[PDB]
Amino acid sequence: SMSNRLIFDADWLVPEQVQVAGQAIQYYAARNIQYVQHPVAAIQVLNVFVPAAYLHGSSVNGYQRATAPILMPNTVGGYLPGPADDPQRVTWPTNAGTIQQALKRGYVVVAAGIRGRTTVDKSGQRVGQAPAFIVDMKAAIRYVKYNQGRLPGDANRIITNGTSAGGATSALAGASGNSAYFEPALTALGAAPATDDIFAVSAYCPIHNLEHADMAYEWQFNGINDWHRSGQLTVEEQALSLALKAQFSTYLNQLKLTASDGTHLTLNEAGMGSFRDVVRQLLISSAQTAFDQGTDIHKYAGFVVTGNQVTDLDLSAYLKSLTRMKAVPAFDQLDLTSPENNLFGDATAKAKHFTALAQTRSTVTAQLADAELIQAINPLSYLTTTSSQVAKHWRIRHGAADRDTSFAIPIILAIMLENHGYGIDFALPWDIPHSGDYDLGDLFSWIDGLCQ
Repeated sequence: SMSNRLIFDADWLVPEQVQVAGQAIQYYAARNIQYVQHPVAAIQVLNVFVPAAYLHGSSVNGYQRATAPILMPNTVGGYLPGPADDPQRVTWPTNAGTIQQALKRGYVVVAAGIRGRTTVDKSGQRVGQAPAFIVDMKAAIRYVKYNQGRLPGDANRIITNGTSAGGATSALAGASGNSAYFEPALTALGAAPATDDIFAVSAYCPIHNLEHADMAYEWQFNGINDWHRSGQLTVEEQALSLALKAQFSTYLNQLKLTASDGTHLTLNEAGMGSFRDVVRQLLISSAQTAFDQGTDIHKYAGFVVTGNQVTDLDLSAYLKSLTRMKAVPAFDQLDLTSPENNLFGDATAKAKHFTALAQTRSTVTAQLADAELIQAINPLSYLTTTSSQVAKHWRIRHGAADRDTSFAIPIILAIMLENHGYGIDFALPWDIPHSGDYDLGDLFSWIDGLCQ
């Protein structure tokens, strides 16, 4: 209710410990904070965890109470609800280990609970479909920034983190700071009267750009007719696949992505061209890094090794050995059965299409989601320029063995960021599946580079 003043009190913080690599890591916790005045779901609470030194006037890893980065991780996957995380949490989903390491690293951690597509209110009505996930993430950010003076950590150094749909959540928070589109929702929730632009984004395999993901998926996997997650593509699916693949070239070329030498990255009618060479070069770089460490890259097909150098890659052979995960279309299923279809439902419709092709070829009675809504939850929508409500610093990872979305999807994001002058640290880590938080040493060195 409006009795909730959204004022954080450090007196709420209570002392705890957790063991991190043979050491006891001391921190303070304040849990189950209602971060808006009018929540619609029990999941909308956040937890605050603070390195113990900050309540005792001391430092950790170059940081103090006033200056520490604020890591804001989420537990969203599959566009499902993401409960407020906890270094003591053992129940799925959780990145408790990451929180434990962040606290050792000196970061304040604000872990917010986020509605998702299966969330219902007290009346049993759906209240967690799009754009609930990003509204909640923004509301939690506003809570933190409103409480800059009272909450340990520097609200000007918020770094979101998430994997999969959670990675899209992180990327979207970074892309869409203070966008007016979300103001009516945030007002209805009674979110704190503060900004929601953030400092930096960490994203693992962000499942985003949903309205173009089917095109990218078939561009990558057409010609591979069996999928495993098992099935075999139907003749109708094969027809949709070849078309979706072709459409990807038109979409890609119109983005006007540019390489370092200023050349337009493109694809021809057959889906071949300079853009495909970039994808290939990233995978060759991934392989070289692994080879240099004594990894047997020949686990997968296609790599040409000359002496000690990965000199080329037969991309089709690599993809055949990797295997296709999803059927066709991969995201906007004709029968409305995907997590993304359900994400785009609302209190009236359990699921919707979000592409012209699937709507036109729908095998069930169906409506299309609103175009502005689709656009609003796509991080790319905000990046057509070098804006100042966009976070300046990005670190994106997508595993070279991750087949949940095409490699082109995170690559497009990374290049668009670069093209518009943002800081972007990007890679496709070798033999990594759909997952996140597996390279914390490096993520934390990146954060420290930005913040110390």
